[PDB]
Amino acid sequence: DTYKLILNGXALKGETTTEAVDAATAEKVFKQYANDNGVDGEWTYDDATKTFTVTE
Repeated sequence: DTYKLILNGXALKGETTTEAVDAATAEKVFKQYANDNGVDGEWTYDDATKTFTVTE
């Protein structure tokens, strides 16, 4: 299924997606995406909409 990540670094905000087999596998992809783009901090997950957020 399609999973979504909403990043908030502060000034820079964005949204990416990933096609993953389960929520844990999307989470791993998103965690390394966030780190590679300078956003590190507070995570959330909305199971009903397959949506993660990470906020600096």
